[PDB]
Amino acid sequence: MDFSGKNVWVTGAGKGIGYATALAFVEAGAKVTGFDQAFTQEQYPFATEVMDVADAAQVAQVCQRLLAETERLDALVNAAGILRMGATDQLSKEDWQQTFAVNVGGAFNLFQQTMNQFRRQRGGAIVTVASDAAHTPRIGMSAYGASKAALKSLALSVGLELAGSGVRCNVVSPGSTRPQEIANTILFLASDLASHITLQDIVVDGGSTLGA
Amino acid sequence: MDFSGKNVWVTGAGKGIGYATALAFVEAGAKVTGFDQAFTQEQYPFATEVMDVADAAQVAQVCQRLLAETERLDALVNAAGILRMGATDQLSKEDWQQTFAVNVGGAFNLFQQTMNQFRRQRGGAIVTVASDAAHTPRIGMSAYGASKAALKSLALSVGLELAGSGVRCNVVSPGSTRPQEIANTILFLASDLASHITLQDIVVDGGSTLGA
Amino acid sequence: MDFSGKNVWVTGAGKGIGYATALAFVEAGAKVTGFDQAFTQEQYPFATEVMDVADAAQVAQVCQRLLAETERLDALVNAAGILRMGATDQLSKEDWQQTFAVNVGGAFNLFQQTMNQFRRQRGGAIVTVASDAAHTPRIGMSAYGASKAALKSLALSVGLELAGSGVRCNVVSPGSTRPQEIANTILFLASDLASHITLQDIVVDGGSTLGA
Amino acid sequence: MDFSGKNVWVTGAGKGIGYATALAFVEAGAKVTGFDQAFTQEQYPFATEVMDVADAAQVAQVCQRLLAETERLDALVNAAGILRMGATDQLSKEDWQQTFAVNVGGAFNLFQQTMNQFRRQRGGAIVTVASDAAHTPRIGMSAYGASKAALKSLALSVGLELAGSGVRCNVVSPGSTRPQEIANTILFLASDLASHITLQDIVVDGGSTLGA
Repeated sequence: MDFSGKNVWVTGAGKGIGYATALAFVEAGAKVTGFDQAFTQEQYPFATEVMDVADAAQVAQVCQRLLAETERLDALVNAAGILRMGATDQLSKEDWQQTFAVNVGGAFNLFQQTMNQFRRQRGGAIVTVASDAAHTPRIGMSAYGASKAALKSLALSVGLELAGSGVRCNVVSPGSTRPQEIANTILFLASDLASHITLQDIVVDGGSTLGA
Repeated sequence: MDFSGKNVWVTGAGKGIGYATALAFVEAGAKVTGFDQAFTQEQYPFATEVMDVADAAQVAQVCQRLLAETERLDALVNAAGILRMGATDQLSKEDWQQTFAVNVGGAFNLFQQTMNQFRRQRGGAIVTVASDAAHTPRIGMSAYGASKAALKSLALSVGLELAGSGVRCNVVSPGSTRPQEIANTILFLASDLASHITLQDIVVDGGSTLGA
Repeated sequence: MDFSGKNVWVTGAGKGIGYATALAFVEAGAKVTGFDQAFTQEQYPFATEVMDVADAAQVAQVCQRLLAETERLDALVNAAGILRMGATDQLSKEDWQQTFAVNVGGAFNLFQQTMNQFRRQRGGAIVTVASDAAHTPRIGMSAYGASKAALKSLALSVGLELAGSGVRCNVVSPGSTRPQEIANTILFLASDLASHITLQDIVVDGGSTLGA
Repeated sequence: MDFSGKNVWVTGAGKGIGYATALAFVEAGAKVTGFDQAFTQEQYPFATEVMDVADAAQVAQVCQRLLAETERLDALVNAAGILRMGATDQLSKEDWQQTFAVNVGGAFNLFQQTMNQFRRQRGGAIVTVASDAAHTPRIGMSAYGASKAALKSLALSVGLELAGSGVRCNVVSPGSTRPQEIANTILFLASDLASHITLQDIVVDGGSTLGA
C-alpha cells in the first residue's frame, strides 16, 4: 500500500492480529515499532519494545522515551487484547479484572501517552481493534464483549477529541480469530485512501452480526 | 402502575435516579429494598441495605442473606453510578479505575449474585441505567461513556443468558441529570405492559443523540 | 393512562395494531378519530373517517376538513401498513409499489397535512409503527423491511423538523403480529410519562433483533 | 488494486460517484460496463449502456441481453441516485415519487435482474451507494434520507439472500458530494482484501454522524 517514510506503532505485536498488522506495515515500507507484554522469539522484522499496555507506569516510561526521538507518529494501532470466557455468574474476578485491565485500560494508557503528540503534529491515524462481541451479545463472552464495547466507545471519544487536529480514528471489529484479512482492513483505514473516514467501525466476521 | 405484591431491588437508591425509582416502586405498591454504598438520612420509605455494588465480597454477603429469605425477585434495577469528567489524557488513574469499578463492576457483582435466582424462579425483569454517553461521544466524558457502554453491553449479554428463563432485561440511557421521568421509564420496562420488550435501550435525553 | 380531553388520530384503525391502539385511547378517555382505507363493521367505539393514507388527494381533503374544526391534535399514530412477502427477485412490481405507497407514502401524506398543525399548536406527540424488519434483514421481507426502514427514517426526520415546536416523535417496531402489547407501548410514548423521549424506536419482538 | 480479468457493472456511471468508480475500475484493469439514464459525452473509457435503473422494463431488456453474453459478474456497484430537498410538508409529490423511483426502485430492478447470476456463479461482490442521510436525520433531506435508508435495508436483505452463494454485499454511505475517495472505498469493498466483510456500511463523511 506504500507506507514508506511513515512511522507506525502496533500494540499486541507479538502474536495474532497485532503481529500480522506489524508485518503488513513492514511489507508496505513503514518504520514499525511493535509493542507487547513480552516477546517470545529472538528475531522480529520490526523494532520491538517490551511494553504491557495494561501497565500504566511502563507505558509512560516507554512512550515518553520513544516520543522524544520521533518527529511524528503516522499511525497507532491498538491490537492488544485478551479473551476470557464463561457464563456471567461463573466468571472469576481475576478474569473479569484482567479483561478490563488489558482490553480497555491498555488503549486508555496509550491514549494518555500519545494524544498530545497527535495534537501537536496535527494529523495521522489511529486504528483500534475491538470485536464483533461488542456489537451483539455472544454466548460465553459477556465480559469480553463488554470490555470491547468500552474500548470502541473510548476510541470514538478520543476520535472526537482529536478531530480538530485532523486525526482519523477508526475501529475494526473482527470475529473469532484470518489475522491477515484484519490487517488488510487496518492498513486501509490507516492509509490516505481512507482520509475522510473517521469514527467508523468495520465488522470483519462474514456478516455474523447481520449489519449490527 | 400497581406493583403490589412484587419484590423489587434498586441499587444506588440513596440519591438521584435510584432514589426516585425506589420511591416510585413504593408508591406503586411494591416491596422495595434499596441498596447504596452508604445511607445519609435516618429514615427511608423503603427497606435499606448498605451495599457498595463495587465491593464484590459485600455484595456476596448481603445478596446471599437476602435471597435465602425471598421467594422471588420480581425486578432488579441497577441504578448505581459515578460520573468523573476530563479530557482522556488528563483523567487521573483513580478516576478511571473508580468509574469502571462502580459503573461496570457493580452490575457485574449484582448479576453474579442474582442470575441463579432469576433462572430458578423463571421470570422477572431487570432494568439497567446506562447513559446517552454510551451512544455518542460526549466532550469530557470519554471514560464515563466507555464504562456505560460496557454496562449496556453486559446488561444485554445477561439478557441473552436469561432469555430462556423468561427474564426481560432492558436498559434506560438518561442524559445529564429529570430523575422522576427516568423512574417512569424504568417502571414501564419493569411492568407487564412491556412483557415482550427485551434487550432494548431507551434513551431519555430529549433527542440529543438524534436516534443513536 | 388518562388521555381524557386529548384529541388523538390513529391510521390503519380498522384492524390489527391501529384498531387495538384506537380502542386503548378510547378506554383512556381520549377523543379518538380512526382512519382506514375502508371500514368493514357497521359500528366502532371511535369516530371513523374513510381515508386511505396512500391516497394523497383524499388525505388532503379529509385532514383539511378535520383540522379546521379541531383546536389541537394531541397525538398522531401512524399504524397503517401492508405486508407483501417474497424473495427479492420474485416479488411482483405491483407488490413492490403498493408496499412503498402504503408503508412510506402514507405517513408522508399525513405529515404533509399535519406538520403545520403541530408547529402552530407547539407540542403534542407522534408515534409511528414500523417493524423489527427495519432493524435486521428478515427472510422473505426485503421490500417490507426496506419500506419500514424508510418509514422510520422519515419519522425521525419529521421529529427533528418538529423538535423546535416541542413535538415528541417516536417509533415502535413490532415483530410479526400481540396488538394489545404494541398499543401499550404506543400509549406510553404518547403520554406525558415519556415527555423527554423523542426520536426513539422501541422494538417489541421478544428480543429477536438482539438489541439491533 | 488489480481487478484485471474481472467483469464489473457500475450504475449512475455518467457522472459523480458512479463515474469516478467506473474510471477507477478501468485503471485497476477491470472490464467495465457503465449504465446511466443517458450519456452526455461522445466518448467514455468504459463500455456504456443506456439504462435508467428506475425503468424496470428497460433494466430487464438490457441486463438480460448482457447476462446471456457474460460468464460472470465479479462486481455490481449501485451508484445511481437523485437528490431532491425541501421541508417534509413542502416537498412536491413529483419529487417524492422520483426520489423513491430512482433511489430504491433502481437497485431493486438491478437485484431482480442480477440475483440469479450471482447465485449460479456462486460468488462476487455487490456495493451499494447510500448516504449518511440514511444514518441521521438531516435538515431538508427527509425524503432523500428515507429513500437511502430503504436502499441500505434492501441491500443488506439481498446480502442475506445471497450469503449462501458466497456473495459479499456491502454499503458505502457518503456525505454531501470527494467522488474519488468514495471510489477508493468501493474498490476496497469489491476487492479480495475485503473477502470476509459483508452486510457492512462504511460512512465516508469526515465523522459527521459521530459513529451513527
